[PDB]
Amino acid sequence: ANATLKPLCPILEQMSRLQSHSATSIRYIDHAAVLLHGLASLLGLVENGVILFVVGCRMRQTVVTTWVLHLALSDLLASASLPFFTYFLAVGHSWELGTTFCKLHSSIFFLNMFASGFLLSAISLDRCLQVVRPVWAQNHRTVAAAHKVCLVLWALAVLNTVPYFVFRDTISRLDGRIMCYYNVLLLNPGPDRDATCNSRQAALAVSKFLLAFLVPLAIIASSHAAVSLRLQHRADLGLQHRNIFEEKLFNQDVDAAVRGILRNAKLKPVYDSLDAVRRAALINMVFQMGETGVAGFTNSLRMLQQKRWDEAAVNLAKSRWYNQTPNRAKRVITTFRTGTWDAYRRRPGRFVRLVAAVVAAFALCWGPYHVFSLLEARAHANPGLRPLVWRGLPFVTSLAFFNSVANPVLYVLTCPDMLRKLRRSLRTVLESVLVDD
Ligand SMILES: CCCCC[C@@](C)(O)/C=C/[C@H]1C(=O)C[C@H](O)[C@@H]1C/C=C\CCCC(=O)O
Ligand code: NA
Repeated sequence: ANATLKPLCPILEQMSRLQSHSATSIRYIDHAAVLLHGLASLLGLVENGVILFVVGCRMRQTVVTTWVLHLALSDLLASASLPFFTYFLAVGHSWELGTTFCKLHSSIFFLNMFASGFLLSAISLDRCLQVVRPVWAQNHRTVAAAHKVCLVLWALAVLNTVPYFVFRDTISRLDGRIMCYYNVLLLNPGPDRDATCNSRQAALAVSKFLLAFLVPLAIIASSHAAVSLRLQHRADLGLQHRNIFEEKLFNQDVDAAVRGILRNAKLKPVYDSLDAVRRAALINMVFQMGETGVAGFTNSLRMLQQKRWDEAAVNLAKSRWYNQTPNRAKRVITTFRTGTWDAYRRRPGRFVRLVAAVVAAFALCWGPYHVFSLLEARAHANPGLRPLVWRGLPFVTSLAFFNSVANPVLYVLTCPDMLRKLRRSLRTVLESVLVDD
């Protein structure tokens, strides 16, 4: 800037010397694109806003809803960076908002990329453990954990975007335009700049393609294949006369706990004074909070041994165990009350249409982006690709942004419960005016 020089890579040094029009500082404005992205910015913000409200405040909080919630939060952040990308187009393709903002704005785009990929993998593996490890799932699939998993994924997402925040720099074009783009040589360049430019620009493109696209889709496909075969296998068994009403990761070792239950003085008589059905609900508690924890329930165990079911339930509903993970505790409590196994219904899964649509959208929108970015890495050696990447790369990036505008629509189209609770709240907002204004 102020009598400072910086070494640039051939790709950017050429993008800098690219003469738009004829060396005259006059900027052409594609008014069509500006309105498109600007409208997109509006839609994306409003759409993911209402989705966060419906799922968040007007919907029964489950584990699956927790994935959709974070997935729409990322799309909201993308929708929030999109306005600044429209200004970049209105100015005439130039970054006029200092250097430090060129990093944050860009990182936001990459943050939603890693986050969306990680969450979709989590949704897949969740659906897989739901089918392949039913016993372990009904004792540990709690919305509390789902929330904790999302935070770890966000931290991992914020971590893989750190490199992109660092190497984002503002490069001045000859047009008077200011670019906001990679600056591989911004810090500790190598004695062989041609190597560092090729090396780093290729490492970023591949790691991004693996962690944020290839691996997610691999996990997604693998998970889908595993559940598909298990359901094929479960259907075969059901059509046989095997309906009598019946440690390693994601375990299911019943014999192990029964030997610890009988080894505990407080639990042995309660486990002996129980029918077959209520003995299983007691083992489920041990799986969830251990024998040391279930033994803490001094007054409530007394009720179970004495067949005082309804009275025991009141006590458990007052416990922290019920007030932190109610769904799994309600399952165990009611099982003691009724003495049947209906609470563990295990009816078919929901949100299959939703998860399928979002995965398809994720694949089509981010697929093209990663294709051109890798060509960019290969275009260092092969200059013939550079002009194709120059013009073709900005279009695939706008595609990725529009994914955050389509996901909210896919949510509603493929889930009646979603559209239904949106209308009811949309009517309450249009029904207070009518009655006794
Ligand atoms: C982070 C994406 C949203 C930010 C957009 C913005 C303001 O950085 C403007 C960028 C443009 C330039 O500065 C030159 C170049 O034409 C570039 C447009 C083409 C692709 C976008 C980057 C893709 C990647 O990082 O792999
Ligand atoms: Na997303």
